Amino acid sequence: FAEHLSAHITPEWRKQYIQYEAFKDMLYSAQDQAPSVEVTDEDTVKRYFAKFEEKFFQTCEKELAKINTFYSEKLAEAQRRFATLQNELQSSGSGSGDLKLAFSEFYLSLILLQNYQNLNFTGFRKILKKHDKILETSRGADWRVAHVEVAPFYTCKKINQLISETEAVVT
Repeated sequence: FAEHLSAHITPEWRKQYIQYEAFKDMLYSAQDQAPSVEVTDEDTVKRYFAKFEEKFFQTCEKELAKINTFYSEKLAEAQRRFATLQNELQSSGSGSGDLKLAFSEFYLSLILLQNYQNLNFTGFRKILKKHDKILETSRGADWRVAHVEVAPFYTCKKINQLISETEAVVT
């Protein structure tokens, strides 16, 4: 998925996606640098993983907030763009094709935003699955359900509504 994500990210938006590869690095580091109980003790091992989990879920929260923020900003930009294009159509009519092209480009922008939603959800799902495999826990799955699956970027259906509305113009 690291390769897929890189391949399908929208370039101008790169920093706004879940930092999937960085999370993989974090998890591989956690595994590599883990103390052994035989060389240390149970206290030391449990402290190590508790500290790692704190850092991991803080990073998940920061990434989730980033994604919600960017999605919200891009949705607001899309709502304003639709209003502009609709106002042009009602004032001056279809014209000779420039407005059809503008609506086509706007529709593309909506589909890119919908793909941003899906790709970031899949990235969170896959990184929390990898976390749970490596640490032999279900804490990541629970976090997905309790935090990602209720997150505004994921639940929002306003883009869906704009897509439907845009289709009923370009009809």
